[PDB]
Amino acid sequence: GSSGSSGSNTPSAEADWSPGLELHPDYKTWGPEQVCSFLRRGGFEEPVLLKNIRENEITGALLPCLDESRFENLGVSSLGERKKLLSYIQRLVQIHVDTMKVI
Repeated sequence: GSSGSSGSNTPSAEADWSPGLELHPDYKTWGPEQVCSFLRRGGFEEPVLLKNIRENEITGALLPCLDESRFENLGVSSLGERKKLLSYIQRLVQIHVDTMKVI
């Protein structure tokens, strides 16, 4: 077999910590805080979107509860955005509190 590969660029930071490690397993207690970060992981970085999260105390337990119309009121007034967000939150509940667990 073929083995061997040289070539590496210079790093930027060398520490034992990162701005993104993981989140709490109990999304039910994510509150308006974690939720404001969860969306950021999907690609959504809108201020109005994360703003409503604190204005409505939106929590992880409510994430899967909100629907298209809801998101449209939370600031996600976009046919494409919602279409993505809706499917996004789905990837959460489908994993969290699921009979099957995986790292």
